[PDB]
Amino acid sequence: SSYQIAVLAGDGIGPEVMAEARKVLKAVEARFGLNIEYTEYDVGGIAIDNHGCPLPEATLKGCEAADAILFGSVGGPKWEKLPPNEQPERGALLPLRGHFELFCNLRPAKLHDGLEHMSPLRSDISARGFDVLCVRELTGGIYFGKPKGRQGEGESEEAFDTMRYSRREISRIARIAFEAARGRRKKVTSVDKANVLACSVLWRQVVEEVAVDFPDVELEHIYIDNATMQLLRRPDEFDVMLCSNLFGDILSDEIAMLTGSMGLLSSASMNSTGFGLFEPAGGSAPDIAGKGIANPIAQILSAALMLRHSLKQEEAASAIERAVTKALNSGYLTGELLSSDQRHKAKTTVQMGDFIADAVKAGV
Amino acid sequence: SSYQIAVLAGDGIGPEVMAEARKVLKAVEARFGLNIEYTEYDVGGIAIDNHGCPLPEATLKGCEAADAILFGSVGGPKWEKLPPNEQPERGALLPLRGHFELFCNLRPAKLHDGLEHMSPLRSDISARGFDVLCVRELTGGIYFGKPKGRQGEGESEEAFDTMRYSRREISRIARIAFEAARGRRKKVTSVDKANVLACSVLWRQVVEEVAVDFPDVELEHIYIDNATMQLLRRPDEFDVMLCSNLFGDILSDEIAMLTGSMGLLSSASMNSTGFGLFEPAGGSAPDIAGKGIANPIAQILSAALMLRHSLKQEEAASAIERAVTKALNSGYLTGELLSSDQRHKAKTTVQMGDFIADAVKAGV
Ligand SMILES: CC(C)[C@H](C(=O)O)[C@@H](O)C(=O)O
Ligand SMILES: CC(C)[C@H](C(=O)O)[C@@H](O)C(=O)O
Ligand SMILES: [Ca+2]
Ligand SMILES: [Ca+2]
Ligand SMILES: [Cl-]
Ligand SMILES: [Cl-]
Repeated sequence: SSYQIAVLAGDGIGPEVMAEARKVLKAVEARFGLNIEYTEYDVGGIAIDNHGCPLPEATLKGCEAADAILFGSVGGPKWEKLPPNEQPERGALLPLRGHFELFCNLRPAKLHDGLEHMSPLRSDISARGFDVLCVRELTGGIYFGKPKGRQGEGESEEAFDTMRYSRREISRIARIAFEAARGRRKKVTSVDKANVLACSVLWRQVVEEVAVDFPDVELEHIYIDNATMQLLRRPDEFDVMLCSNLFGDILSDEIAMLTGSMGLLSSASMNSTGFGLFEPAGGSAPDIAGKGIANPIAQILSAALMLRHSLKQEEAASAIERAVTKALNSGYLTGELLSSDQRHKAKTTVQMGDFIADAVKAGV
Repeated sequence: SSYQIAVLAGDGIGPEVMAEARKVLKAVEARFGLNIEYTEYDVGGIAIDNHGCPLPEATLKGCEAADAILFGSVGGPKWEKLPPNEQPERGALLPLRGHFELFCNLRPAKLHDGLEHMSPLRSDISARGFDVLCVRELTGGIYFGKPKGRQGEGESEEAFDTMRYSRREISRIARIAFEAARGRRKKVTSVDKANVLACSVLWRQVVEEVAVDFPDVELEHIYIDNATMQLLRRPDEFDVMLCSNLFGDILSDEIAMLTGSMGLLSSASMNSTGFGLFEPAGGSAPDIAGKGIANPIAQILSAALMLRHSLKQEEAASAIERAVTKALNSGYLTGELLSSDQRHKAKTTVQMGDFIADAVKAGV
């Protein structure tokens, strides 16, 4: 029946790429007969300007009344001299994850055929391609562990954060990783620092416990310092990477940057009900905002992840994905995906959204 | 007068590259009139085989009686199924750092002229070159913070580690970073996660306090997830990177792997007295051990760092560095530094050590 989406476009290019995601969604709604209602709420920088804080009470409550959050990007110059701890990005994202128990972050990243040369990797390495799904635990570990704070003064003033994980928190993120590997290349690489951290000793232990239910999936463990090196040499050997909160933050962004094409990358953060927050992997790109230059594909693929994971509409989600593939192989590329001698073939944000939506309309 | 070095060659290629470092040191001792006595002690894997643990009491005591530790590499297949927490590398390295208060880790990494093509970076990026010094805080933060451990059972069993930093611990590592920038390109990039961690809020605060004493050095702050991406796009823009224990672990290894030439990279871990532990950046490479293939240059440059930082012998240290430069630009390269169509020009470990030592002898 009727789905309700909270739309939180945020700052920078958020609103302009959101417009294209909505246009594509409208074509999907028509093609598949879905009834989806959308309400927009302020978040991030615009919420600080309009309401005094990055996550107003009204926005939080509109997310509670929704089936999913279609989220843009938050932050920029204007607020980047507030304390790092009252800044819009951490002030929007961390309480949304904590409040809705969005323990699971999925970040699919691949080198697209024909775009290998944009990876900052050496040509013989990018030619091999890669397709790496990062599964990051999002509501535990050092981000929300207590005690957190500071005590004392002067030279002996100290600050502390506590990384904490229970077996239950580890096993539920690990099962997601194994379940995902099962449908891909059947390998989970679990990433920890078990030679140093008590949380990582438990992590590796519990991942090995969960593994018994997946005898068809290969499991390997790697230290985070070694994983950050190995992704530079053989990223084609990884399938699913399984990580705790802080190691996942670092590793998923390293992998994204390895694609050289962040404008194509989206992100799902979900709870066990399948309520989630769907966002592009990259930032608010405030210098390009309002110019029709931003690549909307990341925000469009966010909507496809939303349709799949929160709304259980697998066909709708894959239609959008294929409309994106069709754009990428039919010469519909924005300026950041072109070598600068070809930068004159660039499509605008609106041209991309129009093409993608017409492709869904035409039955792609 | 007479210096005393504890030699802890460890496992794998440790002993064979150590032999070359000692040969080079002998030439430096003759050229500069230094009296250096060396005693060897077991550490790591060989210590587990010979003494039941990775850091025997006799080894610890021989390090206490020395002016510096010239350290090889620990670990390998044979011990890699003990608990990650009784393994040789963490079992040797963490108690040595804690016992001697080796708070400062320096890892100099550069792309050497002529070896750019070995970097896993895209050719236009490696052509630009880079020279990045990582300064990592080594005895604080989450590695040695308490409470650390676990409690409970079953699903609610939990583990915890505590990241802790005081202003005094931050200011002494930061002054090292600023002092080092002052002699290089005069920029410190401090790396934290101040949007999430109480330790990082204090970190960034205190680094800004220390900065007042260095008005000639530029200071910028970057989040660790952003630093791991940016090193892939503009590593030539960084000079000194300043990091806490866990972020430094990750970032220094990412930078090392970016050079594509780990066999050239060394590491200094020092206390405030200038006692230190000097080691190659890479591992024990157990599959190549005993074959004369390993590149000894990392271990030779460890000895130069030892001469400079612990023994206050700047001239001796720079003679070794220049002997290494001469090798690299005179066709003296080991097999891993050659493109495989040139792998027939490879020098052995002994040929490299002989060349480098003769270069010091000849007055390089
Ligand atoms: C804004 C910050 C708290 C956040 C994180 O650390 O999770 C961001 O880096 C991300 O990856 O979503
Ligand atoms: C062995 C391990 C504890 C160690 C570290 O985390 O410091 C190693 O990764 C290093 O960089 O020296
Ligand atoms: Ca991040
Ligand atoms: Ca390391
Ligand atoms: Cl964590
Ligand atoms: Cl730390």
